[PDB]
Amino acid sequence: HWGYGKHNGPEHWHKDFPIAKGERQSPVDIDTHTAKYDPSLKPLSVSYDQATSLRILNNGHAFNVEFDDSQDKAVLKGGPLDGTYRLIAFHFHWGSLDGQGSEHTVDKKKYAAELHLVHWNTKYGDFGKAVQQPDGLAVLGIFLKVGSAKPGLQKVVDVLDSIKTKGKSADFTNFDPRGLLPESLDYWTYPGSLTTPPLLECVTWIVLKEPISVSSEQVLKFRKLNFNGEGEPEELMVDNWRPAQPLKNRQIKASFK
Ligand SMILES: [Hg+2]
Ligand SMILES: [Zn+2]
Repeated sequence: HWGYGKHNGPEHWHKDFPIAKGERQSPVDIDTHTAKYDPSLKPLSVSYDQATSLRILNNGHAFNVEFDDSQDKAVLKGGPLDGTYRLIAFHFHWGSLDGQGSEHTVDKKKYAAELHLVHWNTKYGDFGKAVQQPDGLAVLGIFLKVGSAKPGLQKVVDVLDSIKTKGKSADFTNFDPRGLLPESLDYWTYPGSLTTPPLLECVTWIVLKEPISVSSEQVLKFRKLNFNGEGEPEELMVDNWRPAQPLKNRQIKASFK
């Protein structure tokens, strides 16, 4: 099926998912000089204090840390959002080298990686129905730059060995996602889509201005994961990011000046 290789990469996705050439595709380049400062944008409210992580899984294109979303345990609200959005999972996109890896770019600048915390609008009952609505999802995007180590990320880094190949999973409880947030919650927001097939256009993107730094050693661990399943030729999981898409008729708003 789809992937990030020469023969099944982002350029080929449109054949199986025509929406790839849609009107509100992600990611996009964030031009800081044309972004519109919107003073009506309220601050973000991140309530992750009762978060309950369950397991981590290598799905062939990234690794997913899944959470229990049967109750308002870890929620996002405020900002450009109407209603409460529940955290269901998070994953990253990274590169083969420190100079690439993020999906969104800021004034064309690429970061080493990008964290996506996926949430769904509780008004819709479950994730499956949320993806049928234009305001069904809210994804918090956080940039990662190489520098000092992020203590709160080591727990994830350490378990990667047990889920090296596609299909493997491991129990991953008591992980606190608050350890992955930057100091400031200033952000840019725009209407977009999931960046991997089915590329559904139900996402309200909230990209934080301030990146978090991780050590070279931490990011190196990501690059040791495999795309392939066990007993198959080794294909390192690197460059699992989609290039910027045309903004078309959309305006990116900023919560800061
Ligand atoms: Hg949708
Ligand atoms: Zn993503």
